[PDB]
Amino acid sequence: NLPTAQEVQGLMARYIELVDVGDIEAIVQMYADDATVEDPFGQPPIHGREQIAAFSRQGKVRACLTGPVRASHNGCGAMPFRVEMVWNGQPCALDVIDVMRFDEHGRIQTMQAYWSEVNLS
Amino acid sequence: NLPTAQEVQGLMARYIELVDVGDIEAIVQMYADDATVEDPFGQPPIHGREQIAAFSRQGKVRACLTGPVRASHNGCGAMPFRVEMVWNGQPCALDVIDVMRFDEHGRIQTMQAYWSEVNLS
Repeated sequence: NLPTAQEVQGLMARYIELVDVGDIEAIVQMYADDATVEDPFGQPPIHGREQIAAFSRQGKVRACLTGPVRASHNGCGAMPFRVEMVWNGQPCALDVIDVMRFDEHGRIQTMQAYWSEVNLS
Repeated sequence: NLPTAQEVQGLMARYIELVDVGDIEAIVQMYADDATVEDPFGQPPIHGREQIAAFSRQGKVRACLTGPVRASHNGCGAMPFRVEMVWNGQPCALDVIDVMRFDEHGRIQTMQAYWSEVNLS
């Protein structure tokens, strides 16, 4: 576990903070070297920092926290946020919620994004 | 899985319609007899429609959805909601995030809630 509920909220808030300013470098540093990521949740996961840096690098998108971050007592958290993009010259929003679990060193050991087309406005 | 993206949205937003009113018997009917519930996430789990029945009644109270349900394609969902109450003569909100998987029959086969004091206002 390690990170306290109040810490999770801190970490998770920042993660959406780096995603906005587009700091591919910093995000990947919050992840564990052997962290996993299913996004859209369900889909096969991309494990490890390089693969996690490939997707992150691969996909003018702005991120926003639409609600408080829900932190648990065992190092987990979940936050509501929304990504504004542009469907090829067609400004579209995406509502997402990320469910992260941190390790004893305060690193995202796993992340799962919940979203689909029904969340695309 | 089974319930499509749109289906799952409704079933989830349906669940919050029942908590707000207070219908415990309809609530305990979405859950499959074998379902389990981790609430708050990080706690030992509660197995059986039976025990969830005891827990439901266990907790004046109105749950409002705070934003879209994030729905996947493998019969899963995630939603942000607030739960107003008055803890010991002092009103107080609770911002929670529930994640639930539905089996083929559209019954909540598994559920986990994300909250803690850091989300009580």
